Amino acid sequence: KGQKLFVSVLQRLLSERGLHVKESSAIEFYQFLIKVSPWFPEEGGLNLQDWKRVGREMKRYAAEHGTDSIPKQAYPIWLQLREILT
Amino acid sequence: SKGQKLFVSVLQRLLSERGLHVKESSAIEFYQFLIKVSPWFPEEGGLNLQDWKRVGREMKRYAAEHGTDSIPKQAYPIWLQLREILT
Repeated sequence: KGQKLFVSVLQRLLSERGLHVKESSAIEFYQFLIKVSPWFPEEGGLNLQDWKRVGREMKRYAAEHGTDSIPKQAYPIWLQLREILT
Repeated sequence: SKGQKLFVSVLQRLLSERGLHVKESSAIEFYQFLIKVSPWFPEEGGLNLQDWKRVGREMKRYAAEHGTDSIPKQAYPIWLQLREILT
């Protein structure tokens, strides 16, 4: 779980910068997030170290699985959150 | 302490931006208090005004049942600052 919490946080952080995502797009981002990085809800936080780790683990997932089944919004959201955390 | 480091990181960031700073260990105590009073929150709850208003009601139900003592001093102040942010 933590889906509701994380989504509520994401949408706040993004709308603060004028970007808006569908509720269902944010949910699918999060479902994707915890698949690639299952430790994240349990052990991770919104901090640059963890978020860069999430990103390495995604760009590994892209090499080992191809663009197929990677949501089109995942990388752009990951990237926006990286900038917010910089 | 599961879901902790995440919630704690959101809390510190949100307060930071309003010029408020809270020690990590005070924020950790706040969180452990929160899930004790509202164990639904990590699974079912969002950082939104309705869920958060439910949390304060439930903190006050805890204060009624077990008295003011043994409630962290930072708990109502943090709760209140985040209530405002959610408006």
